[PDB]
Amino acid sequence: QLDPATLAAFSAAFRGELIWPSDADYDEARRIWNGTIDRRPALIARCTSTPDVVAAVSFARKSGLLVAVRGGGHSMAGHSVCDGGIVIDLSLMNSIKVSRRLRRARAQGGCLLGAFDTATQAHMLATPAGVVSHTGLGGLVLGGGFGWLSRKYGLSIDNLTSVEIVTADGGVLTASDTENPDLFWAVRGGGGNFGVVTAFEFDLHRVGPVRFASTYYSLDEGPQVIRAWRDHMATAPDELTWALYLRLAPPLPELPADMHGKPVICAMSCWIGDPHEGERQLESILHAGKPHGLTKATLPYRALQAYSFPGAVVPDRIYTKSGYLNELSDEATDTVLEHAADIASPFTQLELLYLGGAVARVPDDATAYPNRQSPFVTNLAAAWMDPTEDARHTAWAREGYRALAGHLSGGYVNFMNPGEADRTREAYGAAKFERLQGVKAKYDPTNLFRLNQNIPPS
Amino acid sequence: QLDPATLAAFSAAFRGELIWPSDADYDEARRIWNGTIDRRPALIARCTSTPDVVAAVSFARKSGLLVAVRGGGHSMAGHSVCDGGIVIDLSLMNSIKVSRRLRRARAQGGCLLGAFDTATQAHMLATPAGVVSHTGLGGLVLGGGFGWLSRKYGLSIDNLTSVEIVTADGGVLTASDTENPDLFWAVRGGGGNFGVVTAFEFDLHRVGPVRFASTYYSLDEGPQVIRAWRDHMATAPDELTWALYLRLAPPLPELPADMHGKPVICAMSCWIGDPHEGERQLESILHAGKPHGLTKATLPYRALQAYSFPGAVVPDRIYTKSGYLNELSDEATDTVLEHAADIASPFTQLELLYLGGAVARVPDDATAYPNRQSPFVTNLAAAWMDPTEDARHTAWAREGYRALAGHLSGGYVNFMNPGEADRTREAYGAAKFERLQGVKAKYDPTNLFRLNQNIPPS
Ligand SMILES: Cc1cc2nc3c(=O)[nH]c(=O)nc-3n(C[C@H](O)[C@H](O)[C@H](O)COP(=O)(O)OP(=O)(O)OC[C@H]3O[C@@H](n4cnc5c(N)ncnc54)[C@H](O)[C@@H]3O)c2cc1C
Ligand SMILES: Cc1cc2nc3c(=O)[nH]c(=O)nc-3n(C[C@H](O)[C@H](O)[C@H](O)COP(=O)(O)OP(=O)(O)OC[C@H]3O[C@@H](n4cnc5c(N)ncnc54)[C@H](O)[C@@H]3O)c2cc1C
Repeated sequence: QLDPATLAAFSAAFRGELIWPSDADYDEARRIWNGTIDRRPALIARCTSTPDVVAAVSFARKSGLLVAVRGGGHSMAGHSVCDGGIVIDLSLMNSIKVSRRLRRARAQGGCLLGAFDTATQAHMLATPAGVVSHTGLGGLVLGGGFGWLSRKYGLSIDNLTSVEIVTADGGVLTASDTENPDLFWAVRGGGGNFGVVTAFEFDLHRVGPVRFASTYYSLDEGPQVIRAWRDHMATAPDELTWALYLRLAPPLPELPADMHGKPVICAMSCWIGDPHEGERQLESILHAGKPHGLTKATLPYRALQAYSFPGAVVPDRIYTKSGYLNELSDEATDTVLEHAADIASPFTQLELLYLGGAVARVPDDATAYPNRQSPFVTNLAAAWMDPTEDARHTAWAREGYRALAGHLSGGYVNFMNPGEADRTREAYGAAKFERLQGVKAKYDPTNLFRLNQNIPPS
Repeated sequence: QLDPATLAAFSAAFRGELIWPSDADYDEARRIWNGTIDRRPALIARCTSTPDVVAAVSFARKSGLLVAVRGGGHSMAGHSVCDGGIVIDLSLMNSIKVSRRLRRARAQGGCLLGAFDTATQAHMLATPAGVVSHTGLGGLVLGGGFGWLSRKYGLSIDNLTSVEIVTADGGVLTASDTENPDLFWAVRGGGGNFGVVTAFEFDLHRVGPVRFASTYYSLDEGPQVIRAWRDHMATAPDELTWALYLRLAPPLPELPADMHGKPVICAMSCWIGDPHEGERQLESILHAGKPHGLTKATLPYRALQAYSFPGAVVPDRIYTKSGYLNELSDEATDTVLEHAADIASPFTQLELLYLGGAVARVPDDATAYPNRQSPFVTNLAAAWMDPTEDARHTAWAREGYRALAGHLSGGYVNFMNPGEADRTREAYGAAKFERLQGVKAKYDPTNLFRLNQNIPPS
């Protein structure tokens, strides 16, 4: 229960919608993508402008409310909703200005990935983002952000030119390489720790149709497939991106009915470049084993962005255990294959991704993002429906992570699960963490923004 | 030049951006998708809320500025920009609230399709719209709106449940089957004639993966393909959509270099339903001639929405000629095939679409959309780059339209070119045209919204 004059003051400054536990659209506004997170915020504040976030940030500050900030609500830690505090919901701020002469896009802090790519591709432009269209932009970009364009153009933070950000004291700041450049260093990898970002500006690149391929390998050929992949990507051009999603086979018509719901290697690849070059390049790598249900297409980039994932089903409940690898040993290959063979839910994926390329040529200390030079990412992403099966699906992800343990180092802040608050120092490393603390003490000394992979101040 | 006091009164109420002919955002804010129209407005008002629209409408009224409304800027007639007046520019009003429980979407008047179907596909939901993702939702819906889901679920207006609309006197209204139902009839097919729809509400349907195929046929086999298409669609189930676009083959690696830049039939089809049923159904319609550059895939609906068109090139300049057909005789099939062989630009398409289905089971008088009972639509959509070549490409579409004339009737308002103001009555028919003037006399008696397929009051 809140001081009547202070809410009266907040709401006086707010143009958006307030949702209270007793209102209609409360239960749905407070659900987030990770259905295992069931929290009841004291107030959801769906902001509609930079001034509204200013109002919300200050209200929460002297009311003492715990502050959750919501972009697209895809936090695998469930950070975008709180019990008993305030949700600063940016989901209605999803505008995107795109300048065709500038190759520039100014996007609001609540954009969904697909809204951004729709607007940029109106001029055949694009910049790197994640692969699932309904991910929010805010949480992905603030943690680094990678997808199909990353090997050629870098992380999302590698194409960020500025932010407009609301700091914990209510102020509005511009952060670029020429304005508040400590802050601009922290936001490019340091999550929500330093204020609410209400507008990202990106440099955009011209991306026409990309030649794309998706196929399925039996586990029989599991070794030959993954060893071919790790060897090829060691020397592959930036233009080739190639990923492995180990999963139960989706019951799609392009695959024989006999493999349906059997573990497979789903391999997806594309070529950011001339599709004829992609046609030869992709087929050079498509046949490490016998490809089942081969799909080959020249897609607009926006269609590439909307393709993931085969079967297009939205899981209710989630658990992710992820890490980086400097090299994928044949013993690490045998253990990913033995754990894949025991996947139970039809929505679970053991993803093996190769980064590197443009991401690894950016100097390490340029941004807050860690482990640029570790080129493998592995994500044991459990995803199911039935709440009574929670234990066994998280047990699957826990035990795949443990059996890989020492091969793994660091960690992507945006793949952390709710029980991994203590991974923050080891994900960044002592050096980056300790500089991030220096920025935290300066811009958020009270730690008003602590629902995130949080860096305490000092 | 305008009144300092009411300018100041408008500025005071307006929370958006203003763009003057001296502002750095002017040249690009005033360009729309049809490059052929070059118009310099006195003021571009980039609204951010409904009261913002209330202020820009009243200001134009008091000052007598000709009002253009812009949603997505895709007006084939050029209606979203004006010389010397004010643009009410909705492109920043892009937010979409999607309720999973209700299968309901609320979309602001400036949404693009790609943001809309990103928003709904986060819950495996969808409702019909166009086939190109950067088209604005506002103008498309107010004209009816058809796309991949239309034969199964009807027009975009067949799923609209209410609109929030700002009328010429500055008042804000709700129009539905329950509230001002005369107006709710008029906006469903009558364009921007009755005010600025600041919010569209829709019923959504569950649309999982959809089996999809695109392929190309030589004009050698043009006659049998198009006859099989017209014979099959007369009997096809609603779940089968099948469209033909005659064009120059794009230089894509799936096609033999021999066909690049040569006139072909690009056939695209999909099954809204079980993909295993869909594979059998698309496969039964794929071989009326030898299919080349064949792409088959099981896509998330958002990926289907993002696919058109193969090559993904945005044309600078467009001119279109379009009409309906109750029947596609062999004399017309000939005429279509011969004019397609004369296509000179690599972005020009001769579109032959089959509607019908759920579109044609809505009683004619239920909305303002005309010609549900005509299942065929053909659109000669010339699109090029060179401004010194305008006559050539405009000539191609005029003379193709006129070589079909007697087969063509009515005309989709959303496909009219800047010279076709006269076609408003033939497109609606006399009965609908007279009923719409009746509504126009009530809600826009001064014809303040006249930059549309305009319906004069009385
Ligand atoms: C299905 C799925 C696919 C994914 N694919 C990819 C992928 O391809 N690549 C990749 O790199 N990651 C990917 N991710 C991870 C994604 O980057 C993170 O989950 C991200 O944090 C989600 O962003 P969000 O704002 O939508 O989530 P939220 O839960 O709304 O926010 C996450 C965190 O960011 C903070 N935050 C969000 N917006 C702002 C803002 N505007 N200002 C300040 N702080 C903010 C929140 O406070 C919170 O701590 C994926 C996640 C999912 C669930
Ligand atoms: C590449 C392309 C693909 C297309 N594909 C399809 C398709 O598959 N199916 C189909 O049916 N049509 C299709 N169209 C046509 C489309 O429906 C129309 O061009 C439509 O006008 C697009 O709306 P818009 O808001 O983007 O256009 P705008 O230029 O922004 O607006 C067009 C008209 O609508 C009015 N208007 C716009 N928004 C509002 C509003 N909120 N309130 C009141 N009036 C408003 C404007 O004043 C103007 O009169 C396509 C067009 C293009 C260019």
